[PDB]
Amino acid sequence: SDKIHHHHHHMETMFDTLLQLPLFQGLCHEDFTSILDKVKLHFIKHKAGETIIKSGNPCTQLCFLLKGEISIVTNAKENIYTVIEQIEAPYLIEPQSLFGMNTNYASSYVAHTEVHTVCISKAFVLSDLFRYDIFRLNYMNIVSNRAQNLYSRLWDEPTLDLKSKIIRFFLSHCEKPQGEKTFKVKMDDLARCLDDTRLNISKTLNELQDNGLIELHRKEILIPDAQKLL
Amino acid sequence: SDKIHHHHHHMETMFDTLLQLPLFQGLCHEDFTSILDKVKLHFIKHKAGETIIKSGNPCTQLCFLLKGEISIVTNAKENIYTVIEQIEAPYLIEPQSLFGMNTNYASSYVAHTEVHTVCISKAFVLSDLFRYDIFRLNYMNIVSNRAQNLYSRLWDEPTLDLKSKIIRFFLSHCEKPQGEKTFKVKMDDLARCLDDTRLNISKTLNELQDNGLIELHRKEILIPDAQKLL
Repeated sequence: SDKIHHHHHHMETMFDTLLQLPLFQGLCHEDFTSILDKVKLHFIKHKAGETIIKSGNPCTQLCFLLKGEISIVTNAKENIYTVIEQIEAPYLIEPQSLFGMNTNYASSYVAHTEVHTVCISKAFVLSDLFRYDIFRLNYMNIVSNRAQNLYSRLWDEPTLDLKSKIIRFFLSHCEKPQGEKTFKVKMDDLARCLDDTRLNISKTLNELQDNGLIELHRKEILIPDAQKLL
Repeated sequence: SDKIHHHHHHMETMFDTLLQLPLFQGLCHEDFTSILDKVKLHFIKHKAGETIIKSGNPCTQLCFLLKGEISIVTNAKENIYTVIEQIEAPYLIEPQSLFGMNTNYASSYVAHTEVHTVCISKAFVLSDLFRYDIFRLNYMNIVSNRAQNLYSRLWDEPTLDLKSKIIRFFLSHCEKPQGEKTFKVKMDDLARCLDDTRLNISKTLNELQDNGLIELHRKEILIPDAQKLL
């Protein structure tokens, strides 16, 4: 297919993106380059607003965000709430979804701005990348960290008031406690989730809004910077 | 060291134990055997009541339960409750703890009966076992499944009464929803965890006990078979 390729500039972009991610840590430039040589890279541009990946569809590749901003969009069971979380390049999408019993994407990913991604097929990951000890160690570390962090949270001390309960509810449904998040949730549903009442929840949400930590809209809570909840 | 070795009987025991575990799925007998040949197996017997592994100590090996019954013992933060879960051979202990940022054991493991285990050093796992595609795939599947299952539970529909809340509290702190579990927890602490009151919790715990699903003792709840809570 009609193609322009300047390999030096191509690899610089890779050095500036993929090589900066934990999956590629511990690799010198030359080895990183040799590893990418052997795989088919699929570069795909998406317009603002376009769905890059849809939850429930099979994950059959490692997709990397190279440039731009995306939104992770994750629905609770029966869509009782939806969390929208902003992510900036560079980023590896759901490394955990490449393996296991459910090899479907757990969340949807939407182009917030114009976005550039690159994908590598699961076949190339297993057959090529996983044959190198550093790559497989790095991958194993990523997925184990996720399992360790999620497990650890089961054993925390409990929250002691509604404001801390609410804050924990927010933070525990974020991949990272920094940046903008929106929770789309009707009041009836939120009350049920927190096992409290509309009136108590309403009061507490208004205190948070008054202290500049969230904004309240129709069936929607904006968290401009989740770090400020810590 | 004075040693008796009958290799045929040794390998039969391995066929009957390790080979039956998900980490070794998809391997024919001959390949399984060749893989074990290349590693140093450390066989250790423990008396009933002895601590096999202590939480907070570094995980520097894969430890397998070959014969007998152990108790997993896991403390919440500040020991506000402790969960004791019975596990029968064969079983692989905390595969997830071999990698990641926290390479310490998350739980303690205690010999319930006399127990036989075998351990393989992390060095032999990385250097030998992880060089084989089926082994590394299996391991990656195990840890990803754990991460996927824990994540999935964050997005469940909420419980709608105290009995379901309590049951979820129990089940979510079990590795499996079958078998005997004990929760060591003072009433003050449990109330805090469930964000409810002693009186309500007491009522509900007594209904469960009356229906034969748990037993109440001093600062302790026995669940004879957790499957019966489903």
